[PDB]
Amino acid sequence: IVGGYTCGANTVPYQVSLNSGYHFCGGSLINSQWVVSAAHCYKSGIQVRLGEDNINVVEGNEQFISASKSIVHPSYNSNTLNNDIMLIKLKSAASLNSRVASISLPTSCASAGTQCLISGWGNTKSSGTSYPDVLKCLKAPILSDSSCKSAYPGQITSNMFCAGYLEGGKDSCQGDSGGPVVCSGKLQGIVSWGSGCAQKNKPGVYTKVCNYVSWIKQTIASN
Ligand SMILES: COc1cc(C(=O)N2C[C@@H](n3cc(C4CC4)nn3)C[C@H]2C(=O)N[C@H]2CCCC[C@@H]2c2ccccc2)ccc1CN
Ligand SMILES: [Ca+2]
Repeated sequence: IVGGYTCGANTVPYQVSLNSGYHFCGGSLINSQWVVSAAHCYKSGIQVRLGEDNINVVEGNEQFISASKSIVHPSYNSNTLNNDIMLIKLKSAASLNSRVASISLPTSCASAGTQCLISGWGNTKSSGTSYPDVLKCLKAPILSDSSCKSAYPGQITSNMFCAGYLEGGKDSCQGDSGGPVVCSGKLQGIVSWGSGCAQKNKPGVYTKVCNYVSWIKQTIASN
């Protein structure tokens, strides 16, 4: 997260860190046994890390649970990042409390102008690299489909939305992908892609979660 703020320990209780020997992606807990992430976060040997603040120190609220199954969206295209969504089943159910909690799925799609919360352990610099240890947050609005399409000609599908600031300076970044975009307590987006970070007219691009609720519910109900 570039130009964000320190969330505060366990203040984003649904935020998970996907670890394969190191943090490589964010995720969102949607029930005690399932995490929602980006399909580009797919890999073998994922350990889901819940209740994290500092991802480099055991602070006492973590739950480390290996993934038993990963389900990439059947229509994910890694070249266009269309349908950039994946489900991860936990080997054991997470113990839910105030610090480790599921995030509700949307009942409807959030509009442009809706204020959301984006969070993650991604790079905090727009030029250069600095990975934070603690969870970073960014309050950002959803951008109109027209401004999103104008920023990224020929790249925005009906399964994507932009959020952030066209003036730049505040964006998600390397390491935040897979993580949440939560608006009014609903998971509306997954950190997906961009062109650099916090650059003018290049806001972050997010997977449009409301388009996947039926697939998520059906998948959970059968796996
Ligand atoms: C460039 O813009 C952004 C970027 C991000 C952001 O985090 N990204 C962009 C994501 N991505 C993947 C792909 C296609 C090729 C499959 N296109 N974009 C991956 C992630 C990232 O680089 N993660 C590093 C951080 C270090 C360890 C390895 C991780 C990693 C690399 C690859 C796959 C998973 C994890 C998130 C938000 C924005 C918006 N500014
Ligand atoms: Ca920790």
